[PDB]
Amino acid sequence: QRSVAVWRDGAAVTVPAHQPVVTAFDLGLGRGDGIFESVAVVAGRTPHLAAHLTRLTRSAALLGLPAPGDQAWMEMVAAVLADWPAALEGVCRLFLTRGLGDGTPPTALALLAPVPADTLRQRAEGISVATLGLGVPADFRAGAPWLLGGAKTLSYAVNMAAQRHAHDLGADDVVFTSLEGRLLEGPTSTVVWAAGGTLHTPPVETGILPGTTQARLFTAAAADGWPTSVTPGTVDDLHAADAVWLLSGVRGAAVVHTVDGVRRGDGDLSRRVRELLA
Amino acid sequence: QRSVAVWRDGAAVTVPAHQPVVTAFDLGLGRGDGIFESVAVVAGRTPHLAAHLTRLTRSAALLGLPAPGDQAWMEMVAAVLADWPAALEGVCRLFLTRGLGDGTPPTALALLAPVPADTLRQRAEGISVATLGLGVPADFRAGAPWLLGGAKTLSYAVNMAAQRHAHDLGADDVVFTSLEGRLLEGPTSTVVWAAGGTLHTPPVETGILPGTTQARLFTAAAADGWPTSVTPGTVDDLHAADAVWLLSGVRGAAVVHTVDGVRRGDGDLSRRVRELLA
Ligand SMILES: Cc1ncc(COP(=O)(O)O)c(CN)c1O
Ligand SMILES: Cc1ncc(COP(=O)(O)O)c(CN)c1O
Ligand code: NA
Ligand code: NA
Ligand code: NA
Ligand code: NA
Repeated sequence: QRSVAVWRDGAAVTVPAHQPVVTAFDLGLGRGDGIFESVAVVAGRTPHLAAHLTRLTRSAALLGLPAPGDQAWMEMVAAVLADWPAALEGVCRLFLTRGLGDGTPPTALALLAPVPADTLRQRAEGISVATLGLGVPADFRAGAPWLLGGAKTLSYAVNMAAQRHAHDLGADDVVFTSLEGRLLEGPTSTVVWAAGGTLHTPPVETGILPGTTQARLFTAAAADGWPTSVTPGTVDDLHAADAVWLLSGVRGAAVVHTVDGVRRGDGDLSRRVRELLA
Repeated sequence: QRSVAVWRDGAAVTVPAHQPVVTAFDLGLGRGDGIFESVAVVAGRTPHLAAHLTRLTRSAALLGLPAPGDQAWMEMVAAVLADWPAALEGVCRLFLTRGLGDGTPPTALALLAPVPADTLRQRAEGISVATLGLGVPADFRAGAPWLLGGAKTLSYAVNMAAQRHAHDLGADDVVFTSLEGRLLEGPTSTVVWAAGGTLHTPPVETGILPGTTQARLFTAAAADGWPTSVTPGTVDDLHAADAVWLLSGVRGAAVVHTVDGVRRGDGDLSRRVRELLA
């Protein structure tokens, strides 16, 4: 079902999943002032844990958050995995909040639940997306560190609101665009498209999250002799592409069959992408 | 010290302030997916509670959050006020989160703590501000409801990050600006300035929060024969003004004596503003 472990006096303490763990005054709750990582649990193991802990360190640095370090997080992951069924794919989230303030200790915990059946169905059968503007110029966040570009924060209200807006239009998910129409990323995923025999993704300098699933695909692609590129694409690139995916550590590769109500095929390229991500 | 009440089976239940109240899976914590209000407690009373509950309803509507209604919130405010010292000014926050998801009940609670001594000192002695761009055009959010303009959400990571960036420059607080340099609002406050015998504030259509302290000042000003205006001002207006304040329900009227390192007087206008807010 569900498993939680909290960082308590330099140790991981298992607590029941329904038991409250955060007080009213925690800044992760009241201000969305914290960071997180979402780690896949597959056959009772965390195949990409280290990639996620490296990015956790970077997120914590951007928010000036003291981080308990890799050892602590592996102890918390171990605690929630203890009784986890290998046959049940899980999502293990790591939360690090400012706690009661800068000066008091940050709050660390791990929470593990099943990947929902609808998320597995999106991986199997793919998705529709709506393009929604963020209204920020593509070049703006590189000059505005207070906007927390490239950090994976607890402040995802907009990310969730964009998804519900999409759902209201009849789409599964979103691709965000800059003011000038440049592709950014999904609310919870990285955009990749195939065009001219090359795998493409938008540049990180635009203030998006550097996706671990997209990075591992590109590394694997390179080795398999599939050319890759960082490309400042637009919605035009998505319509024109041979294939479009949203990639994330939990959902995986979700082929985008529909962009703003415009149906699209994948050129039977999804299979090699899935093989490379395996 | 601190007081908390949680909405439990249609009643306000007092819990100790140090006691955890939110589980790991609460979307207010993991996604910053909720709304809040901050209510002043002055001589053991909530002088502007109704103004805050009206805006709570509007915030909840924008996020598609079922809200427990005014009666419930007054019961929760009553529960935390019960043993509160009248001599100690407080901040009573009301949190409404999506809870475990849309379909399961939203999480409601009230949390009361003292207004910190440094916040009272800012009210007494005023503040320095840094202007920081949001990089969104002034007209953009009115067309992009997924950006949650005009909603007061738990997703304030950027709001807090801007303040720490200001603190690093040697400023107390921030005024956000649009892409074209239009004044928006503070991370936690409303900008007002005095110019040509008129009290000015930026337009709400820019996607800012409609401030209850600024609204009550303007109503009072009107009655006292101080002209008021909604004005699409820029940073130039702040430098040029006779006086600049940041207004909020907790800090109150904080005279801004410094804008981007440029010291400024208030034309001895603060006293009439404070009298009108009394
Ligand atoms: C905003 C955002 N962008 C991209 C991603 C994809 O990253 P990953 O492939 O590491 O899961 C995520 C999920 N962490 C995300 O939340
Ligand atoms: C973003 C923002 N803007 C403005 C304000 C000022 O509103 P109020 O005067 O109602 O406290 C607040 C404080 N609620 C705020 O958080
Ligand atoms: Na997903
Ligand atoms: Na796959
Ligand atoms: Na304040
Ligand atoms: Na005053």
